[PDB]
Amino acid sequence: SVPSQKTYQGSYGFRLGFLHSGTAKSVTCTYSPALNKLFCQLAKTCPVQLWVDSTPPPGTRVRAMAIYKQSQHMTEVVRRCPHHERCSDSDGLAPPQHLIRVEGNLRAEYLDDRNTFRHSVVVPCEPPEVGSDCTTIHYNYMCYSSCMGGMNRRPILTIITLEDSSGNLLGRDSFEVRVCACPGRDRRTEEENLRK
Ligand SMILES: CCN(CC)C1CCN(Cc2cc(C#CCOc3ccccc3)cc(I)c2O)CC1
Ligand SMILES: [Zn+2]
Repeated sequence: SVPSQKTYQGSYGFRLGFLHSGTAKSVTCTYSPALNKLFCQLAKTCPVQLWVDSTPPPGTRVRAMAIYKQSQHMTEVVRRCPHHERCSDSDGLAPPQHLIRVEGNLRAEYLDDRNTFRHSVVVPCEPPEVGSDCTTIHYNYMCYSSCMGGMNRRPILTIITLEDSSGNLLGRDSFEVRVCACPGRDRRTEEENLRK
């Protein structure tokens, strides 16, 4: 089955936010609002903001999952390729098969769904650091979009869900991802293709 990707702010007014990192050739992570698409280098830090209008209950969690964007591929589980799943770049918590990791959160949990076989990573939803207006999660993507035997050039979406302590839906947002060598150039290219 295919998880829903419908944007849903829910009772707490949940939505994501992204930094404005620009498109210099050296940039390692950059988000395009026009494309709703994050471009990032392999295994590099991707800051994703969580914004709410009101405080969700203690025990609320935030889950990330990848799916293929194209209709003809949506039913296939997104996983790391046969090379990367074996490169022993473990952080001690993430299964080596999982495309999406949360970086630097000891409370991260990784799920292999018993029915759909899909992978996800979930962390507690926490209030912002003192002085801040939103909470930031740092994600890593552990294969290139081009990895043979993995994503194999097929575009993916990351779905972020706000969940209660039982796993029930409280909110949902999503964005496309391209993991590539030169996120700055690729964002510029794709934005120009869109303008054309
Ligand atoms: C005054 C401005 N107004 C927005 C208009 C508020 C700003 C303050 N924020 C608080 C806030 C809580 C949370 C959370 C949580 C669950 O854990 C809890 C742990 C302990 C206690 C409660 C919850 C996540 C986020 I992201 C977040 O912004 C809520 C919105
Ligand atoms: Zn790979």
